[PDB]
Parts: sequence; C-alpha cells; structure tokens
Amino acid sequence: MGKSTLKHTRKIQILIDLPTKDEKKEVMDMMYQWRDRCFRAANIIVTHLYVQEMIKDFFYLSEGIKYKLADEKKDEKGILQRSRMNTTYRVVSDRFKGEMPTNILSTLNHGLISSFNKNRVQ
DNA sequence: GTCGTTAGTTGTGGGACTAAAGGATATCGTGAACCGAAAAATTAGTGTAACGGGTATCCCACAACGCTAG
Repeated sequence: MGKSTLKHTRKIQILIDLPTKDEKKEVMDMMYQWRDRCFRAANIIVTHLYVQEMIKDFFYLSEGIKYKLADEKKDEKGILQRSRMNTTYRVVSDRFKGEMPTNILSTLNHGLISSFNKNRVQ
C-alpha cells in the first residue's frame, strides 16, 4: 500500500509542572545543557563521518585500494569494526553520556547519517 | 399797428419687415538708423574595489527509524 499520509508538524507550548521556582530552574538548566550537548554532538558526528571517507581516498591514492565502509567481520575490504551509525553514536556517547539522554543522540545520528550518504556525490 | 396762439401742414428722424436648412469667401500704398532687450548656445569642470565578522533574506536538498536487551 502507498503512503496514505503526509508528514506534518505542530508547535505545542509546554510549561514545567513543578510547584517551586528552583526545581523548574534546575530542569530548565538541565535542558539548556541538553541543547549544548546536542549541538556539540552534531559537530562530533559530522566530523567523524567526514574523516573516514578521506582515509578511503588516501588508501585509494596509495594503491588503488577498494576500502569501503563496512564491518571487517563481514567484509574483507571493510575497515569499520561495527556499523557506521554505531561508530558515530559510540564516539559521541562515550563523551556525553550521563548528562543528556541517548535517544537524542540516536535521533541526531540517524538524521545526519541519512543525509550524508546522499551528499556523498557533492 | 403789433405781438402771442392755435391748428394744420411739411420736412425730417427712428423703427418694423414668417418659419425649416446652410454658412465658402479677401482684404494696397514703405522712411532710415541706432540702441536696447533677452533669449539662446557654447564652454569648463570631476572619476573605485574588496575587504573582517555578523546577520537579514533567497533557492535547494533532506528528514521527521525500528528492534532487542538489562
């Protein structure tokens, strides 16, 4: 069956449901920290998904090697030790865990790794 | 005999002359010379290119997951 839906987005205002000011402020500061960690994360993922392609290019300029993004346990020419999205998610979680939730990391990882493969041509 | 009055001319001046349509004209004669006025035309003079961050907008492409284990 075809897609019988069209994606849509709505803006819902939310207040923090706490009695006192200090708890609300603690939650709001935690969420601002979440913002900062998310942006630093996005930077880390994009750098870490740039570098390896240029390592591929380096090897190809060395001996025309056909190195490709795949787990070496599943590919002879693979260099990665796991799935690429897992590599970015790991290299961001190992540093930013315990401060902001990991679902933000997973969503950001998917959102950037999906687009970067399309941007490979450019 | 003479002077004002009245009526009847007599000459002279001012005012009329359907309605409807249409509706073209041609218009001489010559004396000079200098000064002033304003309206017009010609001429003389000055010139950019990219750059730093930071941020307002545009076009243009893509995303907006699903499953398993502690």
